[PDB]
Amino acid sequence: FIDTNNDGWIEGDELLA
Ligand SMILES: [Lu+3]
Repeated sequence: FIDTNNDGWIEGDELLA
């Protein structure tokens, strides 16, 4: 996955990556 808001968690659009 790729974390697009750089928070350290995988959530939203990040889960389809
Ligand atoms: Lu995130």
